[PDB]
Amino acid sequence: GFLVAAIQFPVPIVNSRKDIDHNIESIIRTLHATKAGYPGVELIIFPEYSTQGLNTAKWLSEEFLLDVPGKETELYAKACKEAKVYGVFSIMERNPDSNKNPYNTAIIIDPQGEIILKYRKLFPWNPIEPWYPGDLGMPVCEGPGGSKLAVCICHDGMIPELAREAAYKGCNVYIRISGYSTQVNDQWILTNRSNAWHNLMYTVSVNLAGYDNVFYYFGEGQICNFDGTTLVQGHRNPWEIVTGEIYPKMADNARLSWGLENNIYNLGHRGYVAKPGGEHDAGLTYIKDLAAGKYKLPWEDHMKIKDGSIYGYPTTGGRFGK
Amino acid sequence: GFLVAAIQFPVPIVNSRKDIDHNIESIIRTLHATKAGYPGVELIIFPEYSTQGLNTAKWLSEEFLLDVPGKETELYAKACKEAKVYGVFSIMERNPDSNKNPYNTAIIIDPQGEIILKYRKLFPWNPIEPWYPGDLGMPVCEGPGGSKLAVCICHDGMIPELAREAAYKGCNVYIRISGYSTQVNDQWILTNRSNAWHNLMYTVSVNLAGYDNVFYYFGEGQICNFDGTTLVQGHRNPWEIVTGEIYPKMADNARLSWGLENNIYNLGHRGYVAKPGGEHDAGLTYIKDLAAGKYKLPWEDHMKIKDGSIYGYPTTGGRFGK
Amino acid sequence: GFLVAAIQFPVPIVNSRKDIDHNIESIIRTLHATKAGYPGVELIIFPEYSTQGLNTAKWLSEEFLLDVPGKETELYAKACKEAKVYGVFSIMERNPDSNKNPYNTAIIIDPQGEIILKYRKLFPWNPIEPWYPGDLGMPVCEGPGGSKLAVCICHDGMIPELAREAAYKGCNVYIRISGYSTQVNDQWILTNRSNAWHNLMYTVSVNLAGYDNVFYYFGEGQICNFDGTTLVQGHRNPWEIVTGEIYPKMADNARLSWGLENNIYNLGHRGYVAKPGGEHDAGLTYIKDLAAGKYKLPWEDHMKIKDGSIYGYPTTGGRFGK
Amino acid sequence: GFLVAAIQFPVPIVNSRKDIDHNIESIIRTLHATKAGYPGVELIIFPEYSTQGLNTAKWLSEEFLLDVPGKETELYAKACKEAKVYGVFSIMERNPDSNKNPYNTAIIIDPQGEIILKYRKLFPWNPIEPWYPGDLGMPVCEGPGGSKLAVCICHDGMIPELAREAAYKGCNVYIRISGYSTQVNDQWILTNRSNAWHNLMYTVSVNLAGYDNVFYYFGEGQICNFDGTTLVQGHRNPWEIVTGEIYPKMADNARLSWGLENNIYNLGHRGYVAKPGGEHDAGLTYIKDLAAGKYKLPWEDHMKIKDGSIYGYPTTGGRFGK
Amino acid sequence: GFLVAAIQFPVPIVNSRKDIDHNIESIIRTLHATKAGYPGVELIIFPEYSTQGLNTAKWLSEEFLLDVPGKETELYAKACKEAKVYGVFSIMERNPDSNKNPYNTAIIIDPQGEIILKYRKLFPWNPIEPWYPGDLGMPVCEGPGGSKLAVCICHDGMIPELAREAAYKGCNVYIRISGYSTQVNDQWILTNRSNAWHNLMYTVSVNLAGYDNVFYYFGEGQICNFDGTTLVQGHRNPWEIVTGEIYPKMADNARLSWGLENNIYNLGHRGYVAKPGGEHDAGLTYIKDLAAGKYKLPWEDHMKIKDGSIYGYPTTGGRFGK
Amino acid sequence: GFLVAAIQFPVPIVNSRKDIDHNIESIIRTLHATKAGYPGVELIIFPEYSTQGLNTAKWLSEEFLLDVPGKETELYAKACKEAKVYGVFSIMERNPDSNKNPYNTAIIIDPQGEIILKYRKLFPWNPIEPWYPGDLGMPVCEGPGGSKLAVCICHDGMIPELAREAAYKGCNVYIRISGYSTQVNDQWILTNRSNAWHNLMYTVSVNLAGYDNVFYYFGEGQICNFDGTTLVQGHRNPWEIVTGEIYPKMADNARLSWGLENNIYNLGHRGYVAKPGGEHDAGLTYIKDLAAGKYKLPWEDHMKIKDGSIYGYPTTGGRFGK
Repeated sequence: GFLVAAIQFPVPIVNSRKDIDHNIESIIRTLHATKAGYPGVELIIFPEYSTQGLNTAKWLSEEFLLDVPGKETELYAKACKEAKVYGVFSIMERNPDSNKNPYNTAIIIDPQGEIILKYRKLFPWNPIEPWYPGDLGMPVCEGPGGSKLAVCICHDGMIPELAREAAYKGCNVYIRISGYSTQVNDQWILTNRSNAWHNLMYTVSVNLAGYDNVFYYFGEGQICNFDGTTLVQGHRNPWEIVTGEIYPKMADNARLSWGLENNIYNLGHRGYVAKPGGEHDAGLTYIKDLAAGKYKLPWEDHMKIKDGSIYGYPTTGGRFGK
Repeated sequence: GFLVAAIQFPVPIVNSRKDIDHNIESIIRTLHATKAGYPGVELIIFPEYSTQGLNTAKWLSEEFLLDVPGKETELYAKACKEAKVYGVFSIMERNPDSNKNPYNTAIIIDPQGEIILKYRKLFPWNPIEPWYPGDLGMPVCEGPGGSKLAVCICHDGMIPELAREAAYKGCNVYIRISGYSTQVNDQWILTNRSNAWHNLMYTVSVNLAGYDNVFYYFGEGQICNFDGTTLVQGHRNPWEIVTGEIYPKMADNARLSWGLENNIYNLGHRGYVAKPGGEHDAGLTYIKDLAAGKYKLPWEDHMKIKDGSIYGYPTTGGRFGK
Repeated sequence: GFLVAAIQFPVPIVNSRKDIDHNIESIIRTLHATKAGYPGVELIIFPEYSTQGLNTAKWLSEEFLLDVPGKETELYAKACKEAKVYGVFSIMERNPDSNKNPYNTAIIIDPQGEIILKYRKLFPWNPIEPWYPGDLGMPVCEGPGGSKLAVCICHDGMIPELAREAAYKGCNVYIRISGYSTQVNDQWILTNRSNAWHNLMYTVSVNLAGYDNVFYYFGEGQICNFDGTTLVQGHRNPWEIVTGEIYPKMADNARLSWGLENNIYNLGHRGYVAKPGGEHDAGLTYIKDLAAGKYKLPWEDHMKIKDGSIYGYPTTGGRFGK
Repeated sequence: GFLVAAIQFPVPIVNSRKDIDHNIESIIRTLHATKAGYPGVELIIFPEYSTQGLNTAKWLSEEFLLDVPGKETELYAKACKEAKVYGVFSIMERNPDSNKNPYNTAIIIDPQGEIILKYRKLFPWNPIEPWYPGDLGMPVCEGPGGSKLAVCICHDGMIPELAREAAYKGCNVYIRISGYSTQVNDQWILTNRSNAWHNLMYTVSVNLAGYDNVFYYFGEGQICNFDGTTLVQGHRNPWEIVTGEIYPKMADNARLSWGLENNIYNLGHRGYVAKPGGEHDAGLTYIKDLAAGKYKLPWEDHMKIKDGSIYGYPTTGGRFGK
Repeated sequence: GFLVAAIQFPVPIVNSRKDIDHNIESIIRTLHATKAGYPGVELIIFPEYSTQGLNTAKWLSEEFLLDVPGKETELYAKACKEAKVYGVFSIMERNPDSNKNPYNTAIIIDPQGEIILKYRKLFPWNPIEPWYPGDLGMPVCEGPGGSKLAVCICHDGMIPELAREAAYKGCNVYIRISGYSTQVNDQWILTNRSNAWHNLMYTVSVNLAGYDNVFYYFGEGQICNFDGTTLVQGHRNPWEIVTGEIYPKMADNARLSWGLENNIYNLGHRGYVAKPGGEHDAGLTYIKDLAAGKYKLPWEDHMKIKDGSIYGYPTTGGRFGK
Repeated sequence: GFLVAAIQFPVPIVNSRKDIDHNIESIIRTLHATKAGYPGVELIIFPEYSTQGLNTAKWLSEEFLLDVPGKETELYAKACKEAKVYGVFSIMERNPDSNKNPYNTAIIIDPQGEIILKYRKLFPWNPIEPWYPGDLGMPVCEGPGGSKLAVCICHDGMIPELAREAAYKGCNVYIRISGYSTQVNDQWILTNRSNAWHNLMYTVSVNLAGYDNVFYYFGEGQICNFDGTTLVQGHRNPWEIVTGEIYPKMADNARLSWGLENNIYNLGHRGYVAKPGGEHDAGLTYIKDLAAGKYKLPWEDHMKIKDGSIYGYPTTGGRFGK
């Protein structure tokens, strides 16, 4: 067993690097205050956009971008080391390739102050977000109490194949950090439950409290059990700390022991009672197409939104918003 | 739009071919009565095991197995032609390959009395079910009111990749016929919603009212909108007819028009705003593994249930239970 | 199976025998209209006080009391014969013993116009009700679709021993007719479920819509399955007809077949696995006391309400309120 | 007022006396940890099977049986004395009659380390359980804050006459300890509420978290008020401590003061407004039959499950499973 | 009593007067179909924008504006006369004053084809709506079954003073027709209840199913009783007809008879028990200010949105958008 | 941000001044215990009737009446000063005009022990309450964390114009203290939400636990956000302390920044997009009538309850109950 905390962090309007700097210190203070309030906490999770805020007019500028690792990550690392916790942070990351747009990035730091996981948003929330598609796949790392942690970012949680990928690489606690999941709220709660059940793992998810100096009741905190049951649903309050005990080994034992419920095994081993080992070929043309890089929906040639021109982005490519 | 009916059919105990012919006449009587009571109905759906019941001591015997097509499906065809409806039926199907166990099969018959869809359960419920894993993939047919119909069977609905496959082939109304989906009731309801939302399609799902001559309140009927909202949830009553109006073209239009919510498009075109067309490589190791027939969970080594031995089934392959 | 209807009947203020005859014609009109609107209905149930209302200043007067049988029940009999339904009616009944207060009585009339069940409220609602405690025990009759019907009246439904008694005599559909079961609404719903589950029988229950010429949204209609699940809960509307299909034989089969859930059997055959037949002595001092007419709670000494003095009723016995 | 705690205790697989020994120490540690966490707690309740676990292959063997009192109870007593709490424990008890099967037993120990209540399961959960029917009736004892405590075991809570018996002997806080009440879950919650309302007493109930080294989310904790309202419903978590304040004197005052709600008085005093003292004869043939030891259901001669042969028990009698 | 129907009307995209005439014929077809399907219906209610849709680029153009009365309302009148129902329709109305923007208007037509009520939206939804604030106050008319009907439009229903005004003029059934009341869904449901309870009247309210050729599940239909209880809440389906029986005289009787609950009376007769007649001066500075045309919030000075500039509208007055 | 606490205070039967004295000390002890338990609490709220109880036979007597300020208020002031909190208290206040009935009064004391707000119930709960209508309007004061506080008493919360008045004078946290709001329970919860939403302010409300030495589960505690969402709903328990963090400046910023949601501004500025400044005349005859002191409902001449004669009060006027 271990105690997790998801922070419904309220981010003020961010207009400069100095605002970002104060925000980092706010996150750090919140981290220590949480560990003081909950002395047994081992994993503390901050929402998407909680470092740099949501200034859609400035968020592509060099002033608003960070390196991972960088001086800001080292401050987060120091705080994790002092508090002796795992921490999850959201950073809009300057692309090491200056000819590409920045990434939407998540890091897990351990109680030693080492970054043990770095994840780039694989499915940017299009057509609104300008972030370059992640190139680091879906990584998994060792966490507290026998957990194998993985993080996705917000809209990523809408993709069941991504939750499957985390599980397939060993994840038993799947973290989702979100920036604004309100107005897609039912579906966020829905997929947090389905991501858990489909894969026999816990899910721990958080949404940012707010970003606009006015309304800070958009926050969410949800912990789902490996059967898909919501164990904890937070109230929406600014600064709300949503907590619960997680037993990663119980998820592992379900995966080891269960028959009827073992859907993650059944996927690659269809009908193993009648056919020893199961049928290893799933069915399933989309799987073969996507592996080959030729996923194509039958209605693609009549679709309306296929680039960011509806929000004022170039449809050409390359770097922009400097 | 078209009106759909899902029948919470109660099957008695089945001890003979006499009892199976009785079920067939009962289903046909129910079909006509539903059309009489709901003149606008275009699609009538019967649950898994509604033809042959759930006699686990007899269900692999020749007496308990039918051909698809055969004289029995011809009777169902006659009824659909007479009622001028589409009908969905469950048949445990004799495998033409005598070295292999029977299939668990679903058919859709059109208002002309033609079988327009034949599907063999891809994911038998293991370790309890002895059905051979299906070999007809996930087919889609033309249905009423602009629908593209596909059917899965019970446990199939737990596999999110299979709902994706149906969608990828055009499905906008995904039918799940179920036989004993109680005791996993919460997870059944959950995935009926997630299957809909993930893929921007309707789901229409039904469970058998009962099978044991005693308890007939296991029935379910659930219709979900393409946003994942449950539109209709039936009461649990034997013989309950759960109906609802479906608008397949509205699902089509969502798929054509939506940007932020268009997860099915995003899967194969990740981050198309900064990279034109998006990245066609999703991630994503399990997809590539499964496509190649080499999906392997890291913990398969220590798993307890990988054959039907717990239920007394032989573990070496071939035809059994005759 | 048979279809049942419970009528959320609204009674006006009753100030005369003229008003009572008006209620009688209104109930009869409602009975015919229900049969017209629901051609399959076999059992129609009216609430407590639906014949004579709730005029606490007149309800013990000769003008406000009827004989059972009498010309009024003969009119109800005529209606049931004409409609070919079973009907349940409430009558405040003149006590043939002139030294005793009237009874609060319910009858069931069959489709032949015969009174096949007569029940006098065993547990008048005290201290407010002046009705003489019933002396006809808890009778059971033959009803439609294989049912064994029994009726209790309102406050009667709070006594779990009485639901047991009905069951012990064969009842598989237990009817509760109620007159002002608001303000105890939660406990009414609760016991309708527990009465069903405890005894493996259906419960069908109705409350009067209102009685005071102003507020007619006190009505309830609730049908519970033999497992205690509420199958139907009506909206609160005056004149609302709450209907549902009942399957009395399914309750019979549960009682015949069930082991773990068969609490009604267990009561008189405790632990039959280690002791054949079980122990026939349940425990159990109150049972023996009550059987002997000597049930006495340890705190009776200090109880505040043991007569009708709070309501102005005489405390010495005999006929009053004439 | 006093604070109660119900422990959703997780029991590991038990294969030997040494496993039982470690389990006892686990319970003891949990007891002290609870009192440390909740300094005001006065009553701490452990679930059914929490001492010896659930090893249905070994639970009738001498190695798996204890005496009450015995060295194991004295360890529980010592812990209660040190912590200064009342504690409730579950013990499968070797029958002092070697020709009879063991009992399913519950004890209450006071803050002095004295066993002040010993209860043997009156209604073993047949046909699965081998325990001999209890012979100690339904005892009641003095507890904290003016409570009169009684305990039933699991399936016992399904019998309303047993809750009535506790109340009749003075109980105002009725404790139910359960081993696996999941899958009869709705009905457990239902009867915890009805047992309370019927008798104007609090109910405090707990279910074992799990028993199989895999799944530990079967736990329940429920506190009902004397009006039947659920005051506290725990989340299901291993090790969850469900707490609430109980005011036993408030239950007593309701019993002393109430009229309309006083169903427990009405049972033995039907219609006391019309008939001074009420009618002392309830109605009620089953009551007379059960007092005489001749409770007989009309359908008994056609029942299917009347001995433990469906699970592999002798139908002869005597001691077995050594 | 009378039966009411609220239509969850789906409007396509409207790009022309051709499309508006199409909506008109669609509404008329719907009106007849509703009467055919619900023979007892006396009042049929269509949502805001159901005639002309929600084309914010064209909605102020002459092509998109109608006269009230005009040839279009005459067609609606013909339909109501033919169907013998009362109908409620939404019309964006050309302002006869050419220096002023059009009104957002609702009419009620009686079964004789007469316009018996004309209302211009008093509270346009600002800053998004350009409609001139209504100048016909809050009128009330005679409706079916003893009703006094009044209609407000969408955002109007957020103003509790306006529901009071309708009531003060006699209204006992308050109709709210709405066009895009999603995203404020919780507050819409809430105020429909509070408008009813505050004033002891029924509320009947409807929202448009959709307007954008894609999503038509925004529809709502809600009927609240005069105590504030929701009697009927429709499912969200395009074309859904939400019906319910209304009893206007029961609301009248509450207003006549009730004491404690009679808040509408209390407002103008505060504390009439110690001061005969009550105090006629309510308090109460805003009432006096608003009456005098000088309502001013203390923070108006620092408010951000006090004109339509955020939406591109001119801020200086006069007719625009032609 | 600041933490509020509402106390579900249980008041015993009060028969003398000495009982009142002990009750005051009980309130004081509760105040200190709350601040000790919740060290960050800044505002502590006691329910209506919590000082003098509810003795309807004695509550108009001089012995049962207090002065405000007086020696009893000074004891409350001392406690607030020592604990360094704002406190809200209920006092039945002797009228300084001996020819008038006493007031139902509420006070707010600050952490300096100064009474900073005094409010007399404007709308006594007629026809039951004898209190003289309040003459101090609806005052507002400065509270903790940038709040502007106002209090209403119980039935006052049923009047939306009163909540509007508080807001209009700057209130951003509207407190409602209630004596017995049960049986008007739904409507209390309803209006706590609507009072919040209508005015974009928080509401914090509490009901007295009980008053009769028997039942103390009538308590309520509810905190609503400025969007009308219930943030905290207490369980009903005697002595329950319902707490939550309030961010008064967030309410202020919503009022400053919002457009579509800004109903409080729209009331006095109807249609400001089309007409610069909005239309300042609301509509609205009742407003003009009430400002002029001639509020008159159309049905007033046929109303039944217009004085306290139904409960035994003089209909003449003046002082009574001495």
